Amino acid sequence: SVQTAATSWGTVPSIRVYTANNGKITERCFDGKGWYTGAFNEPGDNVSVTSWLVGSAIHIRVYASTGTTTTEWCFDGNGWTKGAYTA
Amino acid sequence: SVQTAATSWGTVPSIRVYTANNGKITERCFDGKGWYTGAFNEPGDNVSVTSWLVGSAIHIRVYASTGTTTTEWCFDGNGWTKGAYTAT
Amino acid sequence: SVQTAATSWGTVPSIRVYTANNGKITERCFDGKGWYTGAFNEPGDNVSVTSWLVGSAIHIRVYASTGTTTTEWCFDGNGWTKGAYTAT
Ligand SMILES: C[C@@H]1O[C@@H](O)[C@@H](O)[C@H](O)[C@@H]1O
Ligand SMILES: C[C@@H]1O[C@@H](O)[C@@H](O)[C@H](O)[C@@H]1O
Ligand SMILES: C[C@@H]1O[C@@H](O)[C@@H](O)[C@H](O)[C@@H]1O
Ligand SMILES: C[C@@H]1O[C@@H](O)[C@@H](O)[C@H](O)[C@@H]1O
Ligand SMILES: C[C@@H]1O[C@H](O)[C@@H](O)[C@H](O)[C@@H]1O
Ligand SMILES: C[C@@H]1O[C@H](O)[C@@H](O)[C@H](O)[C@@H]1O
Repeated sequence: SVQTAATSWGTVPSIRVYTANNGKITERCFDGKGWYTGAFNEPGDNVSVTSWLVGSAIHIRVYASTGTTTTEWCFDGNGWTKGAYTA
Repeated sequence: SVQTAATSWGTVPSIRVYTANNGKITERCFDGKGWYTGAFNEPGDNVSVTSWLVGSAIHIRVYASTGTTTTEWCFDGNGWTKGAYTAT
Repeated sequence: SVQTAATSWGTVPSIRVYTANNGKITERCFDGKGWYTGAFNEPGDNVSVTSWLVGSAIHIRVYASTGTTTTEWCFDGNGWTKGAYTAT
């Protein structure tokens, strides 16, 4: 059974949904029209997400877990990079 | 055994908690007094949730998963309807 | 295999991550300069979280599930106390 996590910002709105399926996490996006595929693609059997705005600029943190190892992924306006989070 | 998801809005606050137990997702609600049962009741083994405020009016999106099938459910003031969401 | 839940607030920015591991939930904290361990430490196999501001002060509700039993934990400025939440 697949496992998901969701966040949203604004009032249009913008929505991001992350799905862990047979060890891989992918991203689906909504910005007021239809759903499309996002840039996020990394390993994980489990996922959680949060987001915040600084003025009108979006920041997303994805917590991806394989066994007992959790990796933080960071969106800050220019692709995804690894964050400093440890357990 | 059971899996939950939670969202909140305003300063009172209002809270909604969704629980996947025994093949069904059910909803519990708080608006400043006690907890009561909500209208949401649909099939699922896994659940996630997000929400946004339009003035004082809440909008809720619930993502219900069984196997490789994820169904989006939509609250916009007048009950729950299925959404256009599909996976990659 | 571990399960996590996350919440954030403000422009510090502030983040809280909860991890369920072998029936225990722990908390890691970010407030602008490195991660540290937080006060929350209670039983659970499954975890969800939500939070809201009153002025600039954070309030957090953590939903900790062991089997079919869900307990709500409450932060309102000074330590964690059990909440009134029960399931359908
Ligand atoms: C906010 C961003 O929106 C699109 O650019 C996606 O491709 C990214 O992964 C991210 O979700
Ligand atoms: C808000 C911060 O963004 C990056 O600096 C990450 O490396 C940190 O772990 C944190 O998520
Ligand atoms: C908002 C608070 O921040 C720190 O004091 C943590 O130790 C608490 O558990 C709580 O997360
Ligand atoms: C916002 C409220 O805070 C405390 O009163 C809890 O006992 C309730 O369950 C609710 O979470
Ligand atoms: C915001 C709405 O509150 C109502 O009382 C509930 O019955 C709906 O399901 C929804 O949560
Ligand atoms: C915000 C949008 O609401 C619509 O009713 C849904 O069908 C879309 O999938 C999306 O959630």
